[PDB]
Amino acid sequence: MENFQKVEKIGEGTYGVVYKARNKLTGEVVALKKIRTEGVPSTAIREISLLKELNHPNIVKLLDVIHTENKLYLVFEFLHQDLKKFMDASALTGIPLPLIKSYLFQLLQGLAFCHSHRVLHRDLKPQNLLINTEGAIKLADFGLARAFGVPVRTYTHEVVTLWYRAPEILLGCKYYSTAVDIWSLGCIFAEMVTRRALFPGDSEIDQLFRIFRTLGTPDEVVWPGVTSMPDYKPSFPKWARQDFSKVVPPLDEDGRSLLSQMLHYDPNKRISAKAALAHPFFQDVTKPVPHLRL
Ligand SMILES: Nc1nc(Nc2cccc(F)c2)sc1C(=O)c1ccccc1
Repeated sequence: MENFQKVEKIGEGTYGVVYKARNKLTGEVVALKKIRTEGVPSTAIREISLLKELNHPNIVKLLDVIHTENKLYLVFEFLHQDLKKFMDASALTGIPLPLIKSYLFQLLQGLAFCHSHRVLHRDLKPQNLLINTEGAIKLADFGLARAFGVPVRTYTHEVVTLWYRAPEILLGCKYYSTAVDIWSLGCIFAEMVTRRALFPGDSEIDQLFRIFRTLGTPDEVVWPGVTSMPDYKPSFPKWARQDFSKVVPPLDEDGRSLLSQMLHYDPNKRISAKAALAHPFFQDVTKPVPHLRL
């Protein structure tokens, strides 16, 4: 905009580009997301204006939503680094378990809050989980298709990552439930632990089949109603479930039991954020500070 000095380009969000910007007046540094276009939705700007009130310590504060000149801007509090970068930076040594646990715990608190307020994230991934020097981690870039919608792309040819997508979405479910966020977070939890993406699919079917190869092809026994889902084909290959200890070694049994509950096929059996917070894995949770190189 005119009231900002784009310092650098933070990246390519989910509907537009994101910049680190400095408010020419308050001097405050913010993250500015630009969005696309022959009018702009009205229902969107409202479901967006609802996010401004969604303030929580584990949710990136949305400062302002400015709609002008066919473009839509979202002004967010600026965080130092994203989890994707931090994980890559910690690839040789691995993120210490107490920090992995603290991050998982805080993200579940943030989700418990969003979900208790009927807001779903829908597109959780390391790139939109932001961390600071103080040990906090926050949910960002809520993709609420309940806002501008869930288009085919951001705004200009950019590959959408499917690695964290819940199976019910891949199977064509029309209505998402809060369970889709627990699934994505379970995938992120495993990735922090193992230092490798859990289900790195390169297409919707490959994503689906990678999940099936690891957790077993789902059926009516473990997931009632699955065979009646929109994109379910009786012709799907039938893989047996893999021993779970093979999935996230060397995570301890408390972590593995919580992960298995976050990855249940049936969205109704999948653990809620609220219950997850009570899991024994968090009995000794603490809040370590990360070693951040900014
Ligand atoms: N608040 C915020 N801070 C950010 N800080 C930051 C991110 C990457 C490198 C860096 F050096 C600083 S990004 C960000 C976002 O709200 C966001 C928007 C769209 C897509 C992903 C994230």
